[PDB]
Amino acid sequence: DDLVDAEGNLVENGGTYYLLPHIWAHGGGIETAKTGNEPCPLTVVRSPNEVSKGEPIRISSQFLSLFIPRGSLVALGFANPPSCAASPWATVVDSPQGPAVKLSQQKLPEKDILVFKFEKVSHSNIHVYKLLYCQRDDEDVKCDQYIGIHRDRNGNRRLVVTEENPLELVLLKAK
Repeated sequence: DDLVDAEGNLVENGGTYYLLPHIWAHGGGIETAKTGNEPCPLTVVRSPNEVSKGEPIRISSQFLSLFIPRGSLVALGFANPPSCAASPWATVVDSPQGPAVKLSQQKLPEKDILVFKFEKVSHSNIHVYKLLYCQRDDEDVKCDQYIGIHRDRNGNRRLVVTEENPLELVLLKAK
């Protein structure tokens, strides 16, 4: 069983998608914001605008195949990343508030990038996924945490590792 997009078509490996909430009242798509003493927008957030599709995100499987098997590790890359980032890849990095999804000004190894999995949320006609964060040690993988939303002091809806508001997403093909 492969990953399926919001329109019912298989997700294409390396293709670009908007990551939208299943419940549109939860906000819009995925984007970036500058927080703390960041020099540029490195914090990955969900748009507070329910009409916004956010940024196109490239979803790249650990496997060199046309589609994405459901248990595949994936990397999430901004199609149009902020110019200050060293690469387009969003990863989990420690923040002063705890592990959070961010872009980086450092080039990261594959073991820090291929760290996500989409987990199908049991039924609904439209394919809805939670976003797992996976530990890696050599060949071993443990996906025991989720990505969810933490609203900061300034009202940014940050993507963080947490059990608070676990994301449930639909994947809409960008064009």
